[PDB]
Amino acid sequence: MLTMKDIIRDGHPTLRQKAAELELPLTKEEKETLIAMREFLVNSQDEEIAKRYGLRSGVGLAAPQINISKRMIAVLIPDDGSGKSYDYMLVNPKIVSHSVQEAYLPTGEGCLSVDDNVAGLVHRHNKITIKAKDIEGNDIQLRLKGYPAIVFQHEIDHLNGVMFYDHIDKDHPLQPHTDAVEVH
Ligand SMILES: [Zn+2]
Repeated sequence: MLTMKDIIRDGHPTLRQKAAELELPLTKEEKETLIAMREFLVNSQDEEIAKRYGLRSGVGLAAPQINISKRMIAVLIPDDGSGKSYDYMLVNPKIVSHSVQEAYLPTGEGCLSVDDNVAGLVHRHNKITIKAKDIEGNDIQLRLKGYPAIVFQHEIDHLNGVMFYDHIDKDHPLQPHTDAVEVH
């Protein structure tokens, strides 16, 4: 199983590189890796398991975070009471279209690759449409909004060597952009 010791931290060169496109079909190893990435999220969200292995809870993970420069991500967002949940392992995910209007989490964002918290709003697109392949090479096209849209953009950013704090304004980190959607 993957644990915190597999998660590389801010400063590691791989986090700033541009992950390489995956050739389909994925190799056996690449599939096992993607499955392990999702499994890590599962474990991180289980109170008992996370405690036992000292895992930091999270809803997204990108291959670069475990030092694998490949364009693969895993997103595991639990039911928000709305009945909506997101359990996706994506290969070569790409935002094909998006809203002009932005959105942001009121408390900012966090990342397992960044040990300490960083204050500041991270404005992203409120709505996005992503096209990707799934673990078996089949086609997936997602229409996301709000929180999940923010999570996927955060993960895709990892594939381009972009960290969440790159989006935080230095002078006015907590000042919301006019007309931006505060995601509750
Ligand atoms: Zn992250």
